[PDB]
Amino acid sequence: AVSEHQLLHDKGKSIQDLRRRFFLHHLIAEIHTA
Repeated sequence: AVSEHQLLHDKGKSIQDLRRRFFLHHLIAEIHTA
């Protein structure tokens, strides 16, 4: 049920989810230049 401001309000699309794409990648994948 997308909303109106959405899209214009990108903040909400698969960004909160792109995060869950990193979810484990973040808590289990990230080395500041060794």
